[PDB]
Amino acid sequence: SHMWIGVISLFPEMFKAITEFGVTGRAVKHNLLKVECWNPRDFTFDKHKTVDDRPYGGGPGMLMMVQPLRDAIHTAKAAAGEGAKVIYLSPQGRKLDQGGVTELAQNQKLILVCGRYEGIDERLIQTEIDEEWSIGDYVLTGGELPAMTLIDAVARFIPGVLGDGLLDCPHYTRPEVLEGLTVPPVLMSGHHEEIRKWRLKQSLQRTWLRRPELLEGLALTDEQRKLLKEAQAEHNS
Amino acid sequence: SHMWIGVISLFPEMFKAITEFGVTGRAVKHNLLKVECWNPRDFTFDKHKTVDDRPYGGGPGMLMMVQPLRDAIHTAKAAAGEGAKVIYLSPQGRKLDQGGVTELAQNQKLILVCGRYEGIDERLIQTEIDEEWSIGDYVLTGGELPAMTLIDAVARFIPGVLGDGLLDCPHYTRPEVLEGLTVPPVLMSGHHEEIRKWRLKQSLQRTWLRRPELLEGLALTDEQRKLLKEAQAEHNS
Ligand SMILES: COc1ccc(C(=O)n2ncnc2N)cc1
Ligand SMILES: COc1ccc(C(=O)n2ncnc2N)cc1
Repeated sequence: SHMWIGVISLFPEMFKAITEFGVTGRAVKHNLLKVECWNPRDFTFDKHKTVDDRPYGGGPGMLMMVQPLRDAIHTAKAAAGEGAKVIYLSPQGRKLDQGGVTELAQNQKLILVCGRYEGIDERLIQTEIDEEWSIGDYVLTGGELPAMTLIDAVARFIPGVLGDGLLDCPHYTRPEVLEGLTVPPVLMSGHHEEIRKWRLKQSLQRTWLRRPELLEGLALTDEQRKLLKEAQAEHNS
Repeated sequence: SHMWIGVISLFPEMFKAITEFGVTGRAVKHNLLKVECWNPRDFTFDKHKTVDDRPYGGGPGMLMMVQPLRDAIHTAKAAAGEGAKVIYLSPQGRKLDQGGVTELAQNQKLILVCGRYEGIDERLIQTEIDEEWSIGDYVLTGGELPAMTLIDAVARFIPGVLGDGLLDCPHYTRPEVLEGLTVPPVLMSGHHEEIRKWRLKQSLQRTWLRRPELLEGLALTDEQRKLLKEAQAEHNS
């Protein structure tokens, strides 16, 4: 009924974007979702609060310094108590999709470690991280946007937060005519079953035209096979 | 040398997460990146500033109301002047990867439209949007985190913002021994060519073990073929 997410980040104020606004902001205010951040800079001891360090072997960039990051992670783990899964966000991780969101959402506690600079020491991944997850095959400046993405996606599964393999159907609202384009008459018919079938058929058609590989992974129902065949025949004029 | 990004969002304060922090915050402060937000709520005229509307055909949710959203988009387009590409973020869009980031980054101006609720009227996509892009196959509560993700990814290509198909290699920094785990000696050798080859070989090995489909899409160099063959022979003990 409740999810707790610990976050380790050099920029914890970024997480206001999900804790103060919208559906996820409401979830936090209503105690359905709790997001708690620890900043490695607070675990430094030198006068200039150093949180990066030079990579062995040379190279352009810097890495996160091990001692402050490690101490922040340990503090988060102590706060979480038993049973928290520790996740490092990176492009080398398991690719996130909705199946994986649904899996992650089964956890009552997560700790999310956000890398900065060129990333974190490999031995910390070995000794502190349970799983690595990627939000997609593109490179970002840090792990915070992937962590927020993951939080937002799992939050949708917490009961009370909100009020099947296919792409969504098109949606229409007022006015009935917009730049000469009319709303499909079936949607104004009030025929609930025709509307259901139209929506399903559109989703099948859109998945086939835009993401046909997604169909290969589905066991279509008899009704879905029929509506898809119909959509494909109509497309073939 | 400069990128301008117009944003249409009901929660423009979320974009502080990228405009006030880190590498992207520095890019904004130094005028390399400009992010400008318009909020549909500011284009409403009724007393309670309504920005949602009921979907034709029924259904659980709401859609963004057309008139305020449309007016916000028109205002952003007027601000952009000629040549801005207008992007709607959604799971029905083209899947973002680094090739697509590099393509988007060729644009001097982008306008990013962030959906909320169940999304936006299909006729607005037809009449106002140039391209739809997805950051991945998972469902979020709105388009803002995908828009920020996209901004962060393209920002890395603006000259001055920062100081090949494979996953990254492991990275190490101090201490030389951490929980009994030592830094690989090659990285402490100072032999720049051995270090280069070790890194490349690790990237090839990691891509093969974690994401083998990514290799099928590459024309490996002779050196890469060799190091991959070596890594695969060592794995086969
Ligand atoms: C410097 O630390 C990091 C930089 C980038 C990413 C990143 O890009 N991720 N993470 C998950 N999925 C993606 N794409 C992660 C960490
Ligand atoms: C209600 O409006 C929206 C809800 C979700 C998304 C979304 O999830 N996106 N967008 C790009 N890539 C992904 N995954 C977009 C709009």
